[PDB]
Amino acid sequence: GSSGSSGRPHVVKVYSEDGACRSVEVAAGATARHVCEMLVQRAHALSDETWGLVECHPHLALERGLEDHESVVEVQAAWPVGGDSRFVFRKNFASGPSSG
Repeated sequence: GSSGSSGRPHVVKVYSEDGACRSVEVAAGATARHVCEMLVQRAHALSDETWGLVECHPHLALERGLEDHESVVEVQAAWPVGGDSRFVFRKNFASGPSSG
């Protein structure tokens, strides 16, 4: 519970199932949705599916999904040091169908 500094941008490295990693220039503010939007597309941007971000733990072999309101940074700052945690972009990853 101690945050008070903002200067350089936050280069979030989001990896895709395929493997290709796509980074995006964001700053303390962009949520897990801002990335989805950017990644998906910027120009025009109709809407496309909801999509989202999924934090992967390349150490504990874990996979946690975050919402849109969720802050990739805030969530990224949560990740421990002893774990090169990262984000993943997927539209299919949960338990139980919903379709909305």
